[PDB]
Formats: sequence, C-alpha cells, structure tokens
Amino acid sequence: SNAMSGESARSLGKGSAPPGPVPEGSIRIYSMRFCPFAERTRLVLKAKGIRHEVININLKNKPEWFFKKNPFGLVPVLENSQGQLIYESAITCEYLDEAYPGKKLLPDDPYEKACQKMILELFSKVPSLVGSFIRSQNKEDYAGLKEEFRKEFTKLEEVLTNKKTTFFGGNSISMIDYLIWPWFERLEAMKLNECVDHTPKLKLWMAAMKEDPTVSALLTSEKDWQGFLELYLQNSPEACDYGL
Amino acid sequence: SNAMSGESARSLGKGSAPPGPVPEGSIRIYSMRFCPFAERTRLVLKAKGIRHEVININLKNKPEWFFKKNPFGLVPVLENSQGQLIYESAITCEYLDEAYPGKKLLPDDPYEKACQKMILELFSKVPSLVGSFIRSQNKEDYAGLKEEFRKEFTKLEEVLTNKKTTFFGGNSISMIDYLIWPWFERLEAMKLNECVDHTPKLKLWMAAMKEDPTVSALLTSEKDWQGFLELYLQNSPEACDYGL
Ligand SMILES: *CCC(=O)N(Cc1cc(C)no1)c1nc(-c2ccccc2)cs1
Ligand SMILES: *CCC(=O)N(Cc1cc(C)no1)c1nc(-c2ccccc2)cs1
Repeated sequence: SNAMSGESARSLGKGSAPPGPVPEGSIRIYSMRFCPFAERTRLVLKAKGIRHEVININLKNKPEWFFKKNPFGLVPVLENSQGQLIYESAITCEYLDEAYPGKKLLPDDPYEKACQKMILELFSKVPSLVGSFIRSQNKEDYAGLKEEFRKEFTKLEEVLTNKKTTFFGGNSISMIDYLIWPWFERLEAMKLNECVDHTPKLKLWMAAMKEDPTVSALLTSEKDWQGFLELYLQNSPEACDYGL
Repeated sequence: SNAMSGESARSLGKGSAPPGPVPEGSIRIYSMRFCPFAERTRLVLKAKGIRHEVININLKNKPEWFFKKNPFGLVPVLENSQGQLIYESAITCEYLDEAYPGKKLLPDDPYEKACQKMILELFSKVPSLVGSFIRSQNKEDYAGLKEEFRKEFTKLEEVLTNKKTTFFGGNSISMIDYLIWPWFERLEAMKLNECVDHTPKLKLWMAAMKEDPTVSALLTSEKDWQGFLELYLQNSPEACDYGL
C-alpha cells in the first residue's frame, strides 16, 4: 500500500536532535501515527491538498525540544516556514481551513459554524469513554462502558435524525465529520461494532465516511493499531513505531 | 447604580414560566448573575453594543424547560428571533463577534485568531483550580492550591512577556481578555491578590482591565459575590438571587 501521510516515518525520541527549519511553501505537522487527535489535522491537510511534512513524536519517550513546540508536549503541532506554532487539534484544523485555499471545510455562516462546534461538544465524552474502555481491567466495567457508548452514540444519532442528512454538516462531508471520524474508525478494532446497533443514521454515516477519498487514503491496519495499544498500555517506547 | 446587564432580573426556577418570544432585532442571553462563563458572553454583548435581553436561570432550582434551550442545562445560551439556539460560552462569544457589527474583538489574521484560542487553552486549568480552592477544608491544601495558582499565572505571564503587549491579543483589549477576565475579577474577593504579585505584567493587565469601560459597566459588589458563593456551595435555591 501507498504511505500518503507520515505512515513510514520513525518517531523521534529522547536524545534526538531538533529538526531543521520548515522549507518555504511547506507546513510541518508534529504527529504520532496512531493518535486520533493528530489524525484530525492529517485529515484536514489532505482534504484541502496542503503541501506538508510529518515529524512523528515518540509519546512514551518524548524529546525535551518537543516541549518548546508545545509546552503541553502533545501532538498535533503545526509549524510553518515563519516558525509560527499552532497546537490543539481543533485550533490546528480551523487555522488550516482559514489560512489555505481549496475546499472550505467549515461553513462561513456564523450560526452554521456554531452548530458544528456545538456538535463537537456533544461528541466530547466519546474520547474519554474510549480511554476508560481500553484500560478496563474487568469484564463487568467493560460491558457497562459498551452501554455508555450506546447512550453517547444515540445523542449523535438524534443530530442526524433532526438535520435529515447523511453527514453532520449536511449532504457533503465537512469539518465536523473529519473531527469525529478518528474515534469511529477504530470501533471495529475495539470490538464496539454492537454499539452502533440502535443508531441506523450513525451506521450509514460510518459507511459513507469509509468511502471518502481523504478518509480511505489514511486507513491503516487494525492489527498495527491493536499491537500499538498493547505496547502503549505497557508504557513502551516501541509503541509509536509498531509495524515499521 | 444603573443595571445594564441583567443585574436586577430575578432568576427563573421550577414553577416559573419560560420567557416570551425574542423581539426581532434583539437577542436573548440565558445567564446567571454570578456565573463567570455567562459573564464572558455578557461582556461581548456590551463591548459590541448589541441590543439584548438577559434572562437569569436559578441554577440550584433549574426549570426542566431550560433543557430544551441547552441539553447540557448550562448557561450561557443565546436565543434569537428566528428561534436559533447557541450554547458553550466560547461558542456564544465567537458567534457574536462574527454575526454583529460594532467593535471587532477577534483579529482578522488566522494565526492571531489561533493564538487567542491557544492562550484560552493555557488558562483552562484556572476555573477548575478556582472550584477546588472555594471547596478547601484544610490549611495544607489551601497553601498547595495557591502554589498551583502561582504556576498557572506564570504560564500567562510568559505570554505577556513574549508578546511585549499590555493585553493578551495586543496593545488593545480583545476577545481573549474578556474570556479570562471573569476569574481574575474575583481574586480580591477570594483573597488571592498575592498570587499575582510574582507576575508583574499579569498584575498590570488586571489594573488595565479594571479601567476598561465594558468591564466597569458589569462591576458588582464583592460582598454580593461572596454571599452568593456561601449559598451556592450549600446548594441553596436562593443563591442565584442574593442581593435582589
Ligand atoms: C495524540 C494523543 C495520543 O496519542 N494518546 C494520548 C492520550 C489521549 C488520551 C485520551 N489519553 O492519552 C493516546 N492515548 C491512547 C490511549 C488512551 C487511554 C488509554 C490507553 C490509550 C491512545 S493514543
Ligand atoms: C454558569 C456556571 C456556574 O454558575 N457555575 C458552575 C460551575 C462551573 C465550574 C467550573 N464549577 O461550577 C458556578 N459554579 C460556582 C462554584 C462551584 C464550585 C466551587 C466554586 C464555585 C460558582 S458559579
């Protein structure tokens, strides 16, 4: 398969030298191959066809210089040729939509853009629920997190039911679908397919997202993801480079 | 004193009827007189000179009809004559700056807009620290929390230093200053004034904000706040209306 978004780049760890300046006409993304938050920014970079370079960070063996890019020391981080630094996944995405030509991913109408960010707040419990699920050390907690996923998914299902469209922003794919897609991409890999059983609109939305040229171009092995997760839970510095 | 921002509107609780329709040409804000998140929105409405009505909600005796305005049941909530509903304090603020004429609070530049949202993220722990401090029961935790307020304020001081500006978005007041002001406004009332004396620019920024005409128009009694606070921690249905 063709690597088209930093998929083969080995992560930089403690003791690595800081990368050189960003070439003019290019925007660098500090990312990690399996990070869903960094995936929002990679999805936007492709959807808008922006020329970019990807530097992967080893999140379980962080380079000291990475804290100079983001004091929070989290991915994604964007760095342009001017040395301007933008972090936080939703800030990176909005910035890209605003600063670069190509398909406009966010509506200009202030109310419609406000609906997209309100939908994102309705989604906000899903990443914490994913965090709890992966860490569950008992069959009981595990089964109860599955019912909890149904309750959150239903709230997303209602948005589609009211808007009467396939995607969260309308007839065509927009910013909001790309911002929430990274967690839904892994439901099969997490054995959470059953949690979309009573949400038909969300099930149809998932199939439509998997057909999108941007979404499809970034899909990787579920086994690479699962192997990464095992190593990540173990606090391994080999997690981020799993499968390379 | 002249009440220009919902200071004299008795809060609506269980058993009260929801307000009438929003007059055309006006916008309604569902608020609470001492809520720092809804105060963000009230500051923006005043600064941009927007015609608006303030409806106060009794947060310790919440009408079930209010969950139809915001499913999270939180203030602020904006409601217009078209029936559109906007919630989440930073969402209501950006919406108002984009939809209405008057003073522009957000900068035109995409990167400078990004910076404002990044500074908002650096400030993000302060509301939770304020919540913990007001619930303190021992001397050790009270001292420990002051050390944490100091460290977070140092992060804000670094911004004003690196920028070489009086305000967070430049040499003039902008969106970012109004978004964070509601917590600094209460430091004297919480006896936390000493937590900013190791951050010279922060202390000067607070003095400058105090002088701002928009800030001064929304100023309330330090004792009304403290009295509201005691009742609020007791979950009293009379908290929201203290002073009225
Ligand atoms: C870029 C983010 C990332 O790679 N992380 C860090 C993170 C995010 C959250 C919610 N917690 O840490 C990843 N974290 C996981 C994860 C979360 C919780 C438990 C195990 C694994 C996968 S990627
Ligand atoms: C509009 C919201 C509001 O009035 N809150 C709710 C809230 C927000 C946070 C971070 N915690 O509660 C208020 N809550 C307080 C409060 C609660 C607990 C400790 C301190 C202060 C005052 S207003």
